[PDB]
Amino acid sequence: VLSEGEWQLVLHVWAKVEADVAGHGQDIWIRLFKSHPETLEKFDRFKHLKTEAEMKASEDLKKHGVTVLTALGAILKKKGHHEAELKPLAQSHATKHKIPIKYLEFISEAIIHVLHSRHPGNFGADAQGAMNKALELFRKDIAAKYKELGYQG
Amino acid sequence: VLSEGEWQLVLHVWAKVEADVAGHGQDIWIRLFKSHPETLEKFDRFKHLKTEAEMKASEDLKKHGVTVLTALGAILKKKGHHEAELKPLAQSHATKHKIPIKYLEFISEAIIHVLHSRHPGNFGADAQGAMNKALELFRKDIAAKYKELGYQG
Amino acid sequence: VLSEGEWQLVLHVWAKVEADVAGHGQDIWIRLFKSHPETLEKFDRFKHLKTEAEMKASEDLKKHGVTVLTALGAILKKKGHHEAELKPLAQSHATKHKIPIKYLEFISEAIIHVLHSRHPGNFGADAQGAMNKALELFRKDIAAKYKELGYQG
Amino acid sequence: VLSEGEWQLVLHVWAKVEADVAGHGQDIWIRLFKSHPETLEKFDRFKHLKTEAEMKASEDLKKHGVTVLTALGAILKKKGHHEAELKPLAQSHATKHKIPIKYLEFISEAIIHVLHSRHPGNFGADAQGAMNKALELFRKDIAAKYKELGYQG
Amino acid sequence: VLSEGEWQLVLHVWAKVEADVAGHGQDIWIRLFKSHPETLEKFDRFKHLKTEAEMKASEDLKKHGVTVLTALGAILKKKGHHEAELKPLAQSHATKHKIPIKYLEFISEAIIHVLHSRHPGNFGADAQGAMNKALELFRKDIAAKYKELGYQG
Amino acid sequence: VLSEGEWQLVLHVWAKVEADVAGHGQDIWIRLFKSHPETLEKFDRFKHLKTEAEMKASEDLKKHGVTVLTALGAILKKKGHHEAELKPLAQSHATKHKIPIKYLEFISEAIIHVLHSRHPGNFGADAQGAMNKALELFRKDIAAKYKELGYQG
Ligand code: HEM
Ligand code: HEM
Ligand code: HEM
Ligand code: HEM
Ligand code: HEM
Ligand code: HEM
Repeated sequence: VLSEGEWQLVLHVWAKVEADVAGHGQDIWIRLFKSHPETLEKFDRFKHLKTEAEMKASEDLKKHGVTVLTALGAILKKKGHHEAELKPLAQSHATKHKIPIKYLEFISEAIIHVLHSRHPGNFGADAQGAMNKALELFRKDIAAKYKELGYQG
Repeated sequence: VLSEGEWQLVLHVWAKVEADVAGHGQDIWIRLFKSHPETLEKFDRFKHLKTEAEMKASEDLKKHGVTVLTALGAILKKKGHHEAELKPLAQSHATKHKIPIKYLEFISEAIIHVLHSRHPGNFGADAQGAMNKALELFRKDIAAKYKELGYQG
Repeated sequence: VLSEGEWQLVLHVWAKVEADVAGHGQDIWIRLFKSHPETLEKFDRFKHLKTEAEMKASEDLKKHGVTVLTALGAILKKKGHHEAELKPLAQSHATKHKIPIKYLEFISEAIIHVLHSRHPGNFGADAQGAMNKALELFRKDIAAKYKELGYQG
Repeated sequence: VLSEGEWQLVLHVWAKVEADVAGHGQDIWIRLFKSHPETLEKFDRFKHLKTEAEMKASEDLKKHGVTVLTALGAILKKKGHHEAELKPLAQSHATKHKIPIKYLEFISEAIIHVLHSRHPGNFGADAQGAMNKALELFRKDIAAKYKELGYQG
Repeated sequence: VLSEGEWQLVLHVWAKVEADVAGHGQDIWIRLFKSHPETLEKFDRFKHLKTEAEMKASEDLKKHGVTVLTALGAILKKKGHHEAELKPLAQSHATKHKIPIKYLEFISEAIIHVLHSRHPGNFGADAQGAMNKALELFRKDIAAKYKELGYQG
Repeated sequence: VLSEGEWQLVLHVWAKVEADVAGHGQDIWIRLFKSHPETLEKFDRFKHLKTEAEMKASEDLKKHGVTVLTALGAILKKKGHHEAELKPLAQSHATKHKIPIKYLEFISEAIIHVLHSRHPGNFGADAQGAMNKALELFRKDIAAKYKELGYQG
């Protein structure tokens, strides 16, 4: 459980992200696919992208990034009371996309790296500590649902 | 032990399956053999089938699917009081067919995937949770019999 | 410890076996050597047999099967009070033949398969459960003697 | 927790190091890169250096050594009350440089070897014991931050 | 600890062995070297022997067998009170010959096999049980000394 | 902790060693390097020695053996109260020579073998037991210092 103080550090940096959700989505994507190329194989819609240039130019990948960050933002804004938001996401990612927990760890790593680069003034050690805690909370509850749905993860 | 509420979610989606048992049987089969080809080797009657086309055309495989789902349906409708129904099934599958528990897990996975595809309105996160729980109950009791009969599983 | 009820299920099917001990001995043998060929290597008297045809024709192998089943029958009829019968068998099999417990498991598996094939009316799930329990009792006590005699098994 | 006596042994030898921070920085560097060449790969600014001669001649590597030892000195002088000093160092080394704990162990080993060579009169068994304890304290608290920041280390 | 009854079974069969110590020594030797050829490598005095024929003909190997069995007999006759007899044997075998416990297990196995072959009337299941227990007692106390002397065994 | 009786057995045989420290040093050396050639690699001053003949002829290796045994003798004569003597030895062997505990075990083995060969009348089972205990005490306390100094060993 996160403290109100920790939630504030998270929502304060997220308000900066919201100033340009599409741009933030792109940076996270490229970071993820360059650091862990195997994840790209899960996207039959984007697996043909070869270079960073191609990724940056994909209008579809950009739109998907916005969809992703918007869903995550709705979750964070619930400050732990995200049961309703997690159910449909756990179902699709476990049953249709088949995304293991290890990959959620990788994208969490990408989110932190991008926030650290673009928002150093609002992403100091304590702020990163809180964001990490929030994402670990997310993964802990998703992995829980995964088990209930019958997917090891 | 499942709650009455959980059983209801299971029987509600199963009533949809019963509207076309043969068609549901076929989809589960193809899904199983494509996802885990090694299972096909256990069926000396169907191991010669090479493609999805051939499987879809096999009148015998279709009939067997109905026999399978009918037996499973009788079990689910007992809501946990399935001792009598499990004995003969555990004996044949342990002693004659020699089907390991790992393969029952694979077919459970196939059942969930097919229900999720054909009945999204009646197979939400909670419904899938209940169905998974019912199938895990099935496997837990079968594995138990397996041990009693002298088969590791 | 087996219940009187369990012993009855065992002795009831064994009375059928006794109607043709020699034939039952042969079926068990062929089943064992085909399923686990390595066991044949322990019999310097039968290791030259190449096919199922040759095995079925061996008058010596047939006679040995009768000797084996007769010894086992005497044990089962003691309903757990088989200490005297086990000593000489554990000594020869541990010290002279050098038969590991793993091989006693294999022949137990062969006995069950043959009874299941030839006597389905008297070898239902409960009956098989009892027979398995009786054979596991046998192996448990033999393995115990093995240790006392200085053979790991 | 270190005793006041142990801290004194540490600060007494460190006062000698401060008489020539740049020279001490160089010796530690060369010792580290020769003993564990893989660490050099983390420095994109120095990874091109091939020999000890080149390292000794690099004006940039010399300047960096001073920056490093100065930061470490500030930490040691806090005698355990180094929370504020550790936060920014853990953030950069975990998130940007990605330096595993194993590498902090290697540089700790290099520091001890150099002090042992240049200051034997002030680096006896007890003194080395205290310095080791101080560096293990450093690593223990850094590894702790690493976890909070989301880096395994 | 062995019972007086168990000791009697051991000494009763040993009195038969004493009727021909040299012959018993030879049988044990050949059995050991044929079953576990690696043990022969420890005897620089006998490692040149190639066949069973050569072993049976070696006058020196025969004499050594008598020396061995005589020492073992003196131990068994002490019925557990063999501390004085074990010290010099543990010292030479641990420090000079370097004989691991695994090899004492192998020769124990050879002793049992030979007694079983030559004295079936006095080496039934109970008798073998007692002899095994006596030899395990021997090995347990020797391994203990080994540790005290500084040899792992 | 060793008893006064055990210390006496150790010091009694050591008084014999002192009658020819140089000769004893040489025998231990050759035994060590022949049994465990890898240890020679630690001595940059002696690693060029190829044969036993060369070792026996090295005046420097002979002198070093005396230095070694003299230091060990001073330790043993302290009968457990060797804290002051161990500190400088642990520092050099951990930090400069980098000698793992495994190698101290090897030289302990060499010491015992040589005493057993040259002094059988004063190195019986009990005497060897005491000497082993004294050397294990030595290694236990050295390994302890190693940890304090920051060397795993
Ligand atoms: C921060 C974590 C994540 C969030 C909040 C998230 C969110 C979403 C959302 C809202 C959708 C659209 C609706 C749906 O299908 O449920 C989606 C689709 C998808 N997600 Fe995720 N996702 C996350 C991580 C991942 C990761 C790490 C992978 C793969 C390595 C993944 C693979 C997919 C795929 C394959 C789709 C379908 C895309 C398409 O074909 O249109 N997701 N995700
Ligand atoms: C949902 C789980 C399952 C149910 C309810 C089920 C049910 C049945 C039923 C009722 C029969 C006919 C009667 C009998 O032989 O007992 C049967 C036959 C058989 N089952 Fe299953 N089964 C299940 C899973 C499997 C799996 C996963 C395998 C193999 C990977 C398997 C292999 C067989 C075989 C080989 C036969 C014989 C088919 C033939 O040759 O005619 N079963 N099963
Ligand atoms: C149900 C378990 C078994 C029973 C009741 C049994 C019984 C017997 C009996 C009564 C004999 C003759 C007397 C004797 O030597 O003790 C015998 C001989 C023998 N048994 Fe078994 N046995 C069993 C399992 C096995 C197994 C699994 C193996 C090998 C894989 C084995 C290998 C032998 C051998 C090699 C002989 C000697 C045959 C010859 O050369 O004449 N037995 N057994
Ligand atoms: C005694 C432990 C260490 C201390 C006190 C220390 C201190 C520092 C300081 C103060 C900086 C500059 C500011 C910053 O980036 O945070 C720095 C930069 C850096 N450190 Fe460390 N560091 C330590 C160990 C290491 C080790 C062992 C590695 C790698 C094996 C490492 C890799 C780096 C890198 C790559 C930089 C950036 C250099 C550049 O490109 O300019 N550090 N470190
Ligand atoms: C029942 C167990 C054993 C007993 C009672 C025993 C007894 C003896 C005795 C009394 C001696 C002569 C005096 C001495 O050196 O201590 C001896 C010598 C020896 N033993 Fe054993 N021993 C046993 C097992 C073994 C085993 C299993 C090995 C090797 C695999 C072994 C290897 C040797 C060697 C190499 C010698 C020296 C022979 C020579 O070169 O003359 N012993 N043993
Ligand atoms: C009974 C255990 C040992 C004792 C009492 C001992 C004692 C000594 C002493 C007193 C010195 C000289 C002063 C010093 O450098 O501390 C020394 C030097 C040294 N020792 Fe040991 N030592 C022991 C075991 C070993 C072992 C097993 C190794 C290596 C396998 C080793 C490697 C060295 C080396 C390399 C030197 C330096 C020699 C030179 O280059 O002059 N020592 N030792």
